[PDB]
Amino acid sequence: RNVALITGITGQDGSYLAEFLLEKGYEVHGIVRRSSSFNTGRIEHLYKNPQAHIEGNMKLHYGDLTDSTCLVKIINEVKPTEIYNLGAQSHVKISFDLAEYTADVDGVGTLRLLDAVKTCGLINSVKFYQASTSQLYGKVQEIPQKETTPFYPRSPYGAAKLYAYWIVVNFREAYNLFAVNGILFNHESPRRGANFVTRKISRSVAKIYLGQLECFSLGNLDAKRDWGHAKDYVEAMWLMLQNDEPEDFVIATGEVHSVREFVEKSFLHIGKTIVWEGKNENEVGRCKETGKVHVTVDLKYYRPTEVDFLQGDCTKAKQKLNWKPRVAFDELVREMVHADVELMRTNPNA
Amino acid sequence: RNVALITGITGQDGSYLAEFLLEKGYEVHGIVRRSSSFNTGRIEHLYKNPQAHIEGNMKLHYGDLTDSTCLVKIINEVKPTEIYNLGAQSHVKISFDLAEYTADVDGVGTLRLLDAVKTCGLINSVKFYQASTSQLYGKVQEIPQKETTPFYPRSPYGAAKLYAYWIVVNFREAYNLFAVNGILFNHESPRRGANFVTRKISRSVAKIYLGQLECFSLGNLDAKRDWGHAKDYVEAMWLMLQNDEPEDFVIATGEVHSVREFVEKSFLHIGKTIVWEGKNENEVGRCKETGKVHVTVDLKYYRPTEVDFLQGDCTKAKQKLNWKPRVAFDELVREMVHADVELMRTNPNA
Amino acid sequence: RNVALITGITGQDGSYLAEFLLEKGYEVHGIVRRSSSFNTGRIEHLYKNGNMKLHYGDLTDSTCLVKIINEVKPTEIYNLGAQSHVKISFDLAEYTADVDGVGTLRLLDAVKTCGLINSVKFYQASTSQLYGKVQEIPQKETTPFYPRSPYGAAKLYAYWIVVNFREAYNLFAVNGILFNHESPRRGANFVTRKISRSVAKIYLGQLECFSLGNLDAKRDWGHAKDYVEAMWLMLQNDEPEDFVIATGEVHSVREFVEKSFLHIGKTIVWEGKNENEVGRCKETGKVHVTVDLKYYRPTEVDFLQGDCTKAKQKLNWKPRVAFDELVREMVHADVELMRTNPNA
Amino acid sequence: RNVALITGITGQDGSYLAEFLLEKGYEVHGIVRRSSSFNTGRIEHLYGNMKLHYGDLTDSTCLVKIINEVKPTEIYNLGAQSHVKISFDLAEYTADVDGVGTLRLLDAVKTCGLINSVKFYQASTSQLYGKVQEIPQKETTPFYPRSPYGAAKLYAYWIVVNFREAYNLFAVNGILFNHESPRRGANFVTRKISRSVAKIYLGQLECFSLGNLDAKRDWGHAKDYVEAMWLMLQNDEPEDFVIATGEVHSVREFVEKSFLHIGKTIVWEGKNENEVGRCKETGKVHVTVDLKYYRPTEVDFLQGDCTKAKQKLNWKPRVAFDELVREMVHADVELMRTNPNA
Ligand SMILES: NC(=O)c1ccc[n+]([C@@H]2O[C@H](COP(=O)([O-])OP(=O)(O)OC[C@H]3O[C@@H](n4cnc5c(N)ncnc54)[C@H](OP(=O)(O)O)[C@@H]3O)[C@@H](O)[C@H]2O)c1
Ligand SMILES: NC(=O)c1ccc[n+]([C@@H]2O[C@H](COP(=O)([O-])OP(=O)(O)OC[C@H]3O[C@@H](n4cnc5c(N)ncnc54)[C@H](OP(=O)(O)O)[C@@H]3O)[C@@H](O)[C@H]2O)c1
Ligand SMILES: NC(=O)c1ccc[n+]([C@@H]2O[C@H](COP(=O)([O-])OP(=O)(O)OC[C@H]3O[C@@H](n4cnc5c(N)ncnc54)[C@H](OP(=O)(O)O)[C@@H]3O)[C@@H](O)[C@H]2O)c1
Ligand SMILES: NC(=O)c1ccc[n+]([C@@H]2O[C@H](COP(=O)([O-])OP(=O)(O)OC[C@H]3O[C@@H](n4cnc5c(N)ncnc54)[C@H](OP(=O)(O)O)[C@@H]3O)[C@@H](O)[C@H]2O)c1
Ligand SMILES: Nc1nc2c(ncn2[C@@H]2O[C@H](COP(=O)(O)OP(=O)(O)O[C@H]3O[C@H](CO)[C@@H](O)[C@H](O)[C@@H]3O)[C@@H](O)[C@H]2O)c(=O)[nH]1
Ligand SMILES: Nc1nc2c(ncn2[C@@H]2O[C@H](COP(=O)(O)OP(=O)(O)O[C@H]3O[C@H](CO)[C@@H](O)[C@H](O)[C@@H]3O)[C@@H](O)[C@H]2O)c(=O)[nH]1
Ligand SMILES: Nc1nc2c(ncn2[C@@H]2O[C@H](COP(=O)(O)OP(=O)(O)O[C@H]3O[C@H](CO)[C@@H](O)[C@H](O)[C@@H]3O)[C@@H](O)[C@H]2O)c(=O)[nH]1
Ligand SMILES: Nc1nc2c(ncn2[C@@H]2O[C@H](COP(=O)(O)OP(=O)(O)O[C@H]3O[C@H](CO)[C@@H](O)[C@H](O)[C@@H]3O)[C@@H](O)[C@H]2O)c(=O)[nH]1
Repeated sequence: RNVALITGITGQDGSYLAEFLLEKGYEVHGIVRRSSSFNTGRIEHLYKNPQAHIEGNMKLHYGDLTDSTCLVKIINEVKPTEIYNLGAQSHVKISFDLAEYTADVDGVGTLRLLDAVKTCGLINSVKFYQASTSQLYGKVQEIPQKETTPFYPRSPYGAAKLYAYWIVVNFREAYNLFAVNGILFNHESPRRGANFVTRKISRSVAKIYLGQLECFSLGNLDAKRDWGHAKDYVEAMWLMLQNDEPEDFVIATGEVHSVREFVEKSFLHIGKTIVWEGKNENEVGRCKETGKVHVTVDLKYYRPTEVDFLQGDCTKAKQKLNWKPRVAFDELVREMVHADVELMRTNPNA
Repeated sequence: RNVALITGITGQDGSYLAEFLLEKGYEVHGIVRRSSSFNTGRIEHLYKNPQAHIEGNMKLHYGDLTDSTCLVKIINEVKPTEIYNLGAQSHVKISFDLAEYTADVDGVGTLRLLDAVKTCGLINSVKFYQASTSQLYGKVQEIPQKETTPFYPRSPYGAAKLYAYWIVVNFREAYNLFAVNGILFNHESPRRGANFVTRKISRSVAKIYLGQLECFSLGNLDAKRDWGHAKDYVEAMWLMLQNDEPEDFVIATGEVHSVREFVEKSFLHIGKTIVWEGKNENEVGRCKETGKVHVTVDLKYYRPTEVDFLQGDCTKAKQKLNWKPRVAFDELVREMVHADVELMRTNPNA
Repeated sequence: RNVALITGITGQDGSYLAEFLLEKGYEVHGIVRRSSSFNTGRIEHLYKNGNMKLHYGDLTDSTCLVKIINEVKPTEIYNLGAQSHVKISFDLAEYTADVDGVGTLRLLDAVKTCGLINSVKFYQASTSQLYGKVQEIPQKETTPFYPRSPYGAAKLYAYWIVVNFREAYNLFAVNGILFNHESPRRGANFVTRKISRSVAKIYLGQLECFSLGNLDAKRDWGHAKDYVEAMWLMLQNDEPEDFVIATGEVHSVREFVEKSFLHIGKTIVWEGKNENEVGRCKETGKVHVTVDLKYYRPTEVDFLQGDCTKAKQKLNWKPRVAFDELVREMVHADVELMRTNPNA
Repeated sequence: RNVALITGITGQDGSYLAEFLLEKGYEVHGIVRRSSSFNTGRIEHLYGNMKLHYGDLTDSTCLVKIINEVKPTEIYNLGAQSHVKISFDLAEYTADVDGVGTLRLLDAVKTCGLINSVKFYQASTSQLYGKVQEIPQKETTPFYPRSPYGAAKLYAYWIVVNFREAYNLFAVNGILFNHESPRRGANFVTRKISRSVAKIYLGQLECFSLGNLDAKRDWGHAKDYVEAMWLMLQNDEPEDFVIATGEVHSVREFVEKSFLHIGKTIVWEGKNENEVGRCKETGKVHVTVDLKYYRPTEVDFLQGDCTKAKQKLNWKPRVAFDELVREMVHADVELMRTNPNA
């Protein structure tokens, strides 16, 4: 009997994780927010009959990480063996203007879910996965970063996720809950939110190729990231819960690239060579072959306290879990641009 | 200077109101929830460039009715002349299992918005519209229901909206805020949420017509409602803020029909005549011409405390605003079925 | 098995209710807020040094309410906990909504979560503030509600969420629609205790003058010791019904001031009008009462007078203490207190 | 212009800080919770240049109204659910007040347009060291919290750092170690011991129960530590500092030294929850152990290194452990003899 409860099931990771666990024969339950319109686009294919919306081995429940009673009711009805806490306000720029909501969902909501496990009498039966993050390293104190690199958060998102990391450790130590922190670095896919930098670039490049757009604006072009594929990373979350002891792990590729490089490589897939001119907020990217400007900079996309550089060392996970990433940067860029060209050609309003 | 701020801009009513105010020359601002997917499908045609998603006279801001600082920041930046508080968890059945979240958004959230107006120094310069509701009458104490009919709520949604009604009256009386309660009766459209009874029926009948669904289940077939068209009702909201004095008004058709009638008329639009057999949870609806059962009853769609009957008396609004409804019940049903058949032919999952 | 859980046990009513249920042999549990100082002065005398147990909690913390209810398994719950001051509710509107409105829902949801919906009896502390603007005099159960403060609006939410749990789930839950009740343990910020304490300081030479707000407001004032018995009676009833509890007599604040001063040998004579009105002692010539606009409310509740016929008929309840006797008892107690400790 | 706003003015530290600032000629404003009873006992003697305002660290509108009306030059955020044992049963409330409440106050400063004119003090804590990663602990020792209180205070520490770095707010974390006084809350171990010992001396009590006798702490005096808070805001640059005595003693030693001041020598017998403390001179048992006073995850050992504060602020403690014990026992004897129910 394998019964999983996923908070954040409608998100990028929750959609891939649901597919992965269904293939292994799990009964999969998800918590979905009430919405005035459709919000299940990433998972609508996982109904027994998607046309008629008839559920099979995936069951959805209305709820929210800010409603204490709804979490107790769902956990008591489902009695899960595994809980994956993926639900969050996950956008770092948005966290600067929505700091209080971000604290309530990403920080206090982690405690609410842990308290619901305890209220339901499941502290000694459930295994709990927390969605921790390389944003905890912020202004990095070591390069590369690994499990024993000290934390230095740099946004209201990072501060909220730091609370969540430590409240999970305290339940593990105080009550012997099997609970783990996955310290995941950036991971993307064709299902990535449109407001994250990689998907923003692939969508915009697609629209330019098709004549639906002339130019778009970015923020800090010199930021450097470790980018993997979400489909690979959800496997690591499951492996952490199969481990004999509840241990925390970094999950990453170890390879670093700039935003500028993501832009350059994306445009090469549509036959265009970007050459940069200007400085600071006045920098632009121009196509060599046509002379047209396609990329500009706008300070509205900068963050007040930036995270300049991330590079993860996942040696501990490779040794203990036998996890390895499959998709590297060049393949990720290609896949994202190709998927967005097909999407935008089929539907220009997408 | 005509500058509107709409909470709940992504919802049914917010989408039609945004269009109406833009046609009258307003600068229109909306508060939008952060979502992991797009949630702006009802208003994406109101960008200056819809393929490129570039804003014109409509401007969107991230926020939530539970985040105090965001509301003050938006109101202080925008300095609106009119505020329409349409944001809510609006589903009555869902409110029984999300009672606490519904109280915080629909009840306390109204107070947060009023307090933001006061904090920003705008108590003498803004006009405020509250989205009140015929659910306040609940177990109806008069037939028909008018502004002076006593309230008798019958759900956590109704109780939260009752708090909101009275906190608005108290700001009007204490501080001379121009604030009004629109006591609107049920209003529908092709943009109505899928989980409301009218849109559930029109979508299900469309799928049956396309041979993609055999049967669907409803709850209480004998519930009676006053149903109008959302496009007509957003005009009344605007008229209530054009009034010289702040007054509360009932907005309704005055005509009553059952859920069962909505079902029968919907099926006639696809060439089928429904004849009913049996009682209570064992009642079924069978097509006379083919012999096939297309409608069953499931107790899971019933509410613990039902609102059996609503019929609005809009005499005061006809006399003081010169408002009248344009769309009647028969036309509403025809429009919703025709729209959903056309939609279902392109996408069987709608 | 008689096991009561009282939210608001440290307050005026909770202290008298605790005594009442203890005298009848109940096991009494209370929810107490964490404080940086001592906050249990009204109930310290009820320790074994026994049958009263205290638990740390808050009406805004969901998990604590479930933990307490699951451990205690009460047969009766009295939700007396609240930010209960009407003037303060205008400056603390959001906190007042969260505690007095949503907190009632949290407690009802805790009962449901703990599986006690069919076993517990639930008393809600409802209020005559729900009759904020009135055309019917006296007011009874069928008089319409019209709140006039953020306190009143929060209490109206609480009244109706209680009704919805009764109707939806067949919970035995009742609204006590209680009119003003006072005592020597009444909070000092309420008008009656403000007057008695100030009159007593003036008597002992500790104070010369004090200021009030609206002198012409009219109220139905009873004694808290009488009203807590009515709460228990409502839970012993065969069916869950809502009741008005009141004296039926109405007096002004001006009247309360005049009578209080008569108990210290002084005859109050008023001069001027509105915010510049003062009360002077006739036999000495000294000004002892002024008016300050800062003590007015933006939206006043002008007049309250309750008809408790339903309660007299179904519960056999009647009030024992009247306005004149209450004034005498409060002024007498504060005179003792200020003589025995001028810092009390 | 010198105008202070103190959250937590009714608590131990707020009462000493109010006195200190008033003696320097500050206008002092405080935020007080509505209570059904009197809650201003520590500051009632200061009734002028002190003004009190009703509020709560969970009510956003009240914080903006107060900050906009007062326009303080200095804010001290001392308000908190501050009891570590209670935090295990009130984890959600503790997060909302101690964690989120710090963000609400910072956001109010920003909303009111005061980022460049206010200096902000945050009440951080040696509980951040939890399971100590070094001995003694200094500003660079890694944090490892061990309760819902400690986790909430960790969020508060880092949201303060983020406002400093993002917006150039003059904001600082005082990383203060345990500090006590005759006004210390009765539920903390030092005041529990001094009150119980005073009652035993006067024949008003026979015996009391404690939890973990072998926990070790660095204990100073609150009057000295509020001075350090003010010095951190007079500094030219906004820096974080450890404030401590550098001396460590056990709960067991606090018990023994307290009883010596009333003429009794405690000798211990038995083990774990069956351990008792007996007076050698009389043979009478006065101390027992009850597991109900233990914490699920204990903080075993705290000892602070305040070299940075000595070098940059010229701060030093005036009172050490032995004088603190003497002062607390003598004050509680005088209190209990003057009023048996105090
Ligand atoms: N590179 C990465 O992607 C990365 C790396 C490390 C950690 N993380 C963290 O890993 C998790 C999954 O990332 P993702 O990319 O899949 O994020 P995502 O696409 O933004 O998905 C977030 C999910 O959380 C849900 N959610 C938001 N607020 C909620 C609330 N109040 N109550 C309940 N559910 C709520 C969202 O629902 P709606 O669809 O209704 O908005 C959505 O299902 C997040 O916690 C994220 O912070 C991500
Ligand atoms: N018959 C009727 O339609 C009727 C009659 C009387 C009164 N009402 C009331 O009138 C209003 C409009 O009705 P409708 O049919 O347009 O409702 P709807 O389609 O359900 O729209 C609700 C809107 O509120 C937003 N919202 C929900 N929770 C929010 C939060 N926490 N913060 C900010 N925004 C939030 C939703 O955003 P998402 O898109 O992100 O979910 C959406 O924009 C509602 O208040 C409803 O209760 C409706
Ligand atoms: N005339 C009347 O007295 C009258 C008439 C009708 C209705 N009522 C209502 O009846 C009830 C009792 O009145 P009263 O005069 O006894 O009021 P009170 O003296 O002001 O007592 C209020 C009680 O509620 C507690 N409380 C406040 N906030 C709380 C929170 N967030 N969580 C948990 N407990 C909290 C208080 O604790 P602290 O001691 O820590 O502050 C205190 O125990 C109240 O609900 C009041 O609104 C009173
Ligand atoms: N050894 C130490 O003493 C030490 C060491 C490091 C850090 N700290 C921290 O330093 C600060 C002061 O310590 P202390 O010993 O003076 O604490 P305390 O005696 O417990 O005082 C706490 C203060 O905060 C107030 N408060 C509690 N909840 C509140 C809320 N929701 N809204 C507004 N105010 C609220 C309390 O009011 P009431 O009086 O109404 O309860 C009281 O005034 C605290 O933040 C504490 O955690 C203490
Ligand atoms: N979104 C965005 N980022 C931009 C832009 N221009 C430059 N950037 C820079 O590109 C980098 C990546 O930004 P995001 O794609 O938004 O991701 P993130 O901030 O690293 O956060 C993501 O990864 C975290 C793990 O490190 C996750 O915790 C988080 O939830 C999120 O998925 C940042 O340094 C950002 O400033 C732009 O127009 N948009
Ligand atoms: N949703 C739904 N309702 C059903 C079903 N079967 C029967 N009904 C009945 O159909 C009636 C209408 O339900 P809804 O369409 O969900 O609307 P509502 O509960 O009346 O609430 C709507 O109108 C209110 C004004 O009266 C609004 O306040 C509210 O937000 C919402 O828009 C109710 O009596 C309901 O029990 C079913 O399967 N689904
Ligand atoms: N407190 C106060 N009230 C004053 C003053 N001067 C005049 N009043 C007037 O005296 C009347 C009584 O005020 P309170 O004693 O504060 O009581 P209340 O507002 O009637 O509220 C109490 O009774 C309600 C039931 O009617 C309760 O619901 C509520 O919790 C509270 O106990 C009000 O009309 C108030 O304006 C003054 O200086 N202080
Ligand atoms: N309170 C208490 N503590 C006891 C008892 N018996 C033993 N102790 C032990 O005595 C030690 C001190 O406990 P407290 O006096 O409660 O203080 P604290 O947990 O160290 O917390 C105080 O200091 C922190 C700084 O380190 C502050 O952050 C916190 O707010 C509080 O003031 C702890 O190890 C505790 O387990 C008892 O009966 N009561």
